[PDB]
Amino acid sequence: LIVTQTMKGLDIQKVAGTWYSLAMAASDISLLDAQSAPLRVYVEELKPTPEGDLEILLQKWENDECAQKKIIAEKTKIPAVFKIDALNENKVLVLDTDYKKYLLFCMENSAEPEQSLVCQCLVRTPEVDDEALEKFDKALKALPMHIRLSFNPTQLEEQCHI
Ligand SMILES: CCCCCCCCCCCC
Repeated sequence: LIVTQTMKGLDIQKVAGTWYSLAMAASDISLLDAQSAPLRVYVEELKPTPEGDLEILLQKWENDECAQKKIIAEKTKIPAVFKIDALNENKVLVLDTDYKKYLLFCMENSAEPEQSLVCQCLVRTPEVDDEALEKFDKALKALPMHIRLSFNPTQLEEQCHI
């Protein structure tokens, strides 16, 4: 109940493949602040299952290394919303995608909204896609975002973005 965009007609099987987290933004600086921040996740691959869940492979700096992660987000009745499993009732919404060049997703908590929201602009290749960043930046003005990170091709090709 804070992300007012959601993609109609999502073919979740088609968003499979490798992805780059070109940009990311959050509702609070603490979430994207340092390399070991909570929602500073770098996405590598998206893996839908035949039943319809979504397996995410990502990287995240943690105990001071760059560690791979495996996260699986489960199907709901709304084709563009998935539930990741943790202590908290946390939700993934696919905002938009042409399957071939970009995907915009946000990641909010059930809990308290301005305390939750993180969004990313995924692109298929290590290239700065301006119109991808246009749609990401325009889906995001209707949100209360306070920190915006953005990465360049050289960082897009290195573990944890340098
Ligand atoms: C540590 C919990 C955050 C991981 C969430 C990753 C969400 C990426 C899914 C992209 C949706 C198509």
